[PDB]
Amino acid sequence: EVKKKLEEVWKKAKEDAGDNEKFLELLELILENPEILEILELYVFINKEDVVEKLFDVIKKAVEDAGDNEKFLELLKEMLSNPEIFEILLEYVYIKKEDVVEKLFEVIKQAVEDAGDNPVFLKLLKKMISNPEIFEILLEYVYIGKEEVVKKFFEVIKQAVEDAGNNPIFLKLLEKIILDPERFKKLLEKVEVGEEEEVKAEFKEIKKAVEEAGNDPIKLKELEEKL
Amino acid sequence: EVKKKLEEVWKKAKEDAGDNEKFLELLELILENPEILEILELYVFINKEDVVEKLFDVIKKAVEDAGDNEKFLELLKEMLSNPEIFEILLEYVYIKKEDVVEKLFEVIKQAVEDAGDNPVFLKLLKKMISNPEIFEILLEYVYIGKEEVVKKFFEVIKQAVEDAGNNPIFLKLLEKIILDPERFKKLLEKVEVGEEEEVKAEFKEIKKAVEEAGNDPIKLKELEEKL
Amino acid sequence: EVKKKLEEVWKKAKEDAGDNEKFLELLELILENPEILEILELYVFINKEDVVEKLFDVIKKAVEDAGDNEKFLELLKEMLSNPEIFEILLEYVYIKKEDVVEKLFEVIKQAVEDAGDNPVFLKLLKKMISNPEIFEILLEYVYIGKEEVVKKFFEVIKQAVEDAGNNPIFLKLLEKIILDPERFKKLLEKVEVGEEEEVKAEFKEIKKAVEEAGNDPIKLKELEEKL
Repeated sequence: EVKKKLEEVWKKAKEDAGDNEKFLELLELILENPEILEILELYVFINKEDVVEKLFDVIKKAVEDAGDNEKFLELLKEMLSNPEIFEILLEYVYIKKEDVVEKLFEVIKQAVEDAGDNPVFLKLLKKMISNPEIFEILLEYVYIGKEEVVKKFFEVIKQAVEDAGNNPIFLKLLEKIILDPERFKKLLEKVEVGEEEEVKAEFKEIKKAVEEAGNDPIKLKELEEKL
Repeated sequence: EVKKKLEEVWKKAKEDAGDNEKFLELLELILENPEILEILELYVFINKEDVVEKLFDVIKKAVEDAGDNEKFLELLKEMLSNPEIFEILLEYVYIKKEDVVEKLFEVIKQAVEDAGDNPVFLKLLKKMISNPEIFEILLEYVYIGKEEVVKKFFEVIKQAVEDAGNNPIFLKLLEKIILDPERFKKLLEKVEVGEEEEVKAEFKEIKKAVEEAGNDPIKLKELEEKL
Repeated sequence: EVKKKLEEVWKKAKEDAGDNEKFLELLELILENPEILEILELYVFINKEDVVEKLFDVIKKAVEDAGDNEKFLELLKEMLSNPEIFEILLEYVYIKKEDVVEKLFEVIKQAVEDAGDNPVFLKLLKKMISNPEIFEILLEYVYIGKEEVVKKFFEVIKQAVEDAGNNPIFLKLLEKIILDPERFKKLLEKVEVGEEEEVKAEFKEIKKAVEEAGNDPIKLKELEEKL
């Protein structure tokens, strides 16, 4: 029965959307992934199916909204390929929060449109929206309504990447600071209270420390220890 | 020399078992996996070979006992593909505990026969028998002789999956509770003392809490924090 | 622009080194790996390129020095395939420490030449030089000048593998002791002070404990707990 339920859901949304080539090529990535296909098969035996049918429509209305934004489509492929990110979306549809997901799906599109050929910020964007704890935190900040603070933190990160002097040492350190979910929420907390410039005041502090030690790999190891 | 020793072990057990197609198709999965083939090559230079020869016979007598139980053969492929599970088996043969492995190999077959088209319990079964710490705990409970408590815990989990109301939130929470090896042994400890119904009394407590909060993703985050 | 910068760097070093087949077949492994190719693309947008150009010359002068040492070329493939090891090398070139990398690249070649058909020590060598924390510690010990203590620890490990009696239990325990970066530096600290024989005195202590418990999987679990 589970094989018939899924292939019906496949042929249904496939036939209903033929003009959307970006959703057709993305739906097959979902089927070819045995880990996330295993989630769909467990969700039809659990008598959801509509939860899977609603998640397809959210991403179908997502690839249609962005349209020919290729730097956002590859994000969705990285997100929908992650079995935990794909499953926390299915759990944000059984809870009936398809709107909270759609909002977050668009604030990252705005960060991509604002990126403007900044592949270092794109890698940081992929790296945090693929972390289950960070991705849940971003959804939990949008359901409350504090959606612009996510845009505000995304901008402070985008500007901190530019305020690096092309120094790969500080960019790697900036990665290890924001990816840690404990420090990620602390920086979101300071942006939500108004310290959007004081959080940046510490990024310059760390960048100055990187340039102070500089070409000494031992002097830099202590800086990574000082966190 | 190591290449000749292995291909001799290959052609030996291959020729001695031709009527067993399930062991022939499974032996090639072992050879095609470079990680676990690297374990076999280190075990012939270490002058075991018989340890590898005895492990093949255990799984050969395992695919023969289950026979055409396809829901158990895919388990063995998931277990024998894991390089740490495959290696902790080779270490339970040098210790001369090929019997303790055979018992555990059959209690999971009984959980599969008792499953009866319950793919959610099959995913939980794969998820815990692939954890090295959990797999060692299951072997260590059988060597003592307490083998039915493993069957007893497997049944309480199988029934807790059914006692979910098709709620994907509680099934994901039930997964994160039993996969943690520290909580896994605590639930095995309470089943070994007789509290087979009191452990279930807490599963209803958590399921009631899931339905209490329900469609609120913030109210559910605290429930996952209350562990 | 980033696509043109890289293919220029590719065709440059490719044309300048045609007699070195080992560097040509290794350079294509770097390009075929999307994770580490993503690092190179972020390093040309960051206006390095020379950092990538210098890293290629370090490994080109590495495959040329070792020559037809196949047991060292497969090491470099395992190291250069790791996206974090490959990136911590790019950060040891922007710091202008291409010499500290070249030294460590040769002390592992000496451990391979001294290995002499000891595949258990080769697996331990791959396992620790692929750990980012351990690999950074090995670089940080060479930049100071304490390079022979790395050779000294590599020899004590190579001899501890032989002093195992072909016991797979103690070899797995010896693996879990040295791979832990906290214990890895403690053993390097005791070798740097002169206790090259006292660290070995504890390896016999653990091996004697393995043979004492022996064929009891419960008595051995406590030994792994006693760390």
